[PDB]
Amino acid sequence: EVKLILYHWTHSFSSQKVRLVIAEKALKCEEHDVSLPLSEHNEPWFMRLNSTGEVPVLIHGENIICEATQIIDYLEQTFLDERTPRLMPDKESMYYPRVQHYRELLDSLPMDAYTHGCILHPELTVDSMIPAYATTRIRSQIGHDNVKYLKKILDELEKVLDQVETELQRRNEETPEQQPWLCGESFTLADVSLAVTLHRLKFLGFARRNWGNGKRPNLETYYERVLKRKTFNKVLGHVNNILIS
Amino acid sequence: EVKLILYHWTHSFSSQKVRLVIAEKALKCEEHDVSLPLSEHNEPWFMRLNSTGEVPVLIHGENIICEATQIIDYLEQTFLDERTPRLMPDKESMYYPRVQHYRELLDSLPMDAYTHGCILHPELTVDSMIPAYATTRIRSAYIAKQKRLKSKLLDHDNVKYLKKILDELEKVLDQVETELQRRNEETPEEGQQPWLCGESFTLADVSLAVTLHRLKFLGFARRNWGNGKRPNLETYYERVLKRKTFNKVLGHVNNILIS
Ligand SMILES: O=C(O)CCCCCCCCCCCCCCC(=O)O
Repeated sequence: EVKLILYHWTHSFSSQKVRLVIAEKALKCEEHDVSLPLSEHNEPWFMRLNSTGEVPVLIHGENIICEATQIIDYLEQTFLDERTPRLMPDKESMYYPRVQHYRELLDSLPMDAYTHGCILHPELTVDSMIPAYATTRIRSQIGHDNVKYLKKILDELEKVLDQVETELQRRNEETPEQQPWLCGESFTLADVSLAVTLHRLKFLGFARRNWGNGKRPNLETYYERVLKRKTFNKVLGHVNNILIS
Repeated sequence: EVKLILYHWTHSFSSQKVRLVIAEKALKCEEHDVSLPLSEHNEPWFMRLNSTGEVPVLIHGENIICEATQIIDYLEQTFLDERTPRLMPDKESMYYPRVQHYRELLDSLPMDAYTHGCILHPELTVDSMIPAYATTRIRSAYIAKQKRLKSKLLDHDNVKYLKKILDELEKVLDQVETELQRRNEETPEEGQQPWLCGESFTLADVSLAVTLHRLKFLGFARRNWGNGKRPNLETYYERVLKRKTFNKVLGHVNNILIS
């Protein structure tokens, strides 16, 4: 009788975290993807990745909530039925600080700057999933964006992923052969931030410099496991496929 | 073919500005009032004024826009058909500075704090349209001294705050009264009168009209106009009540008999 309504863009980074939370909490939601296959300039989704500074919006009865973080906090606070999974420990738990620390650390990453850098300076990527012609078109209609800045924030990204790799190492040492996620046994909001972040870095071609082939092996094992998680696959299994509008 | 969709609360101050803009631009819009006649605690709308910190949202094609100011800017920038009224002068107009100045001056008013203050400190109102029982519901030996004291201090601070912003509100309305005086002096007394900034109804008039109507609802009208005080403002308020768009959109929003 009281619908959950979400208006969103399928390929928006924000929308992906919201929809993965909806799936992990097993909620029924009427989801409206308002994006078009082709823009006014007949550009496809992969050339419009931060076209605007606009947010998804949730309508739930009387409540209208904008922005992924606020929507996700609303969802965690509202759906308290016993059979609805929680994605945060209680605020008085000693585990709350760890989950909130990693959620905030990952949500602070400038994903918009990585995407413009992938397109502007593809020489800094390996196996970018964005066609090369996107690069030559954005650089033409030009003729903040500097190589200096982008190399700086890619190194800052390395320091965040070092902290994550260390945390995942502590999980491995604690755990025999039911494997834990980033912060503990439960899949949490820090895991949706991490999983959706890694999948987008993969899309941008910033996966191989940060993990794989012996580098950050715990992170690589985490990424491979996330891809198989049924909720992640059901919600995000195609969001990296440029053949699908 | 491309619908305008608005989700909003009818009695929300923000929603009122957005819906008045939609009416003044003559746009077709699918409007969803998500407010309930009765809350879980069987309270009606006039006991839930700023219940939460939430905004209206406009969906238009691929665009999702939240908050009244951003929605209104989007509407002004997007609907450019020749027959669609403009509520802002062109950015190169000699009028643009004056409309933008009054729009931002009125949009800077802390309407939420006037609402909180009307309910918590009704002794500072005259002819509040909110029943007195809404006040008594919100207000509902050893360390009983401490909390008697702690509560007395926040009460002291909260009255001080409210008196401070009511004096700031007077200075805004003084500027508006002076502006409307210039309009009167410029215009022959017989015939059609301009609005706040000139002949056309603008975004500054939207902000002013909806602000005055809410001040009336809260009982902050009699200290600010009427009985010889700010007579240009009083004439403006009585005129905007008769404007067809304002009456069609907002004619009952102050009536607590209507759910
Ligand atoms: O003029 C009305 O009361 C609204 C009628 C609805 C149709 C739209 C007319 C737009 C009017 C633009 C500004 C004109 C000011 C009229 C002021 C007055 O006559 O008191």
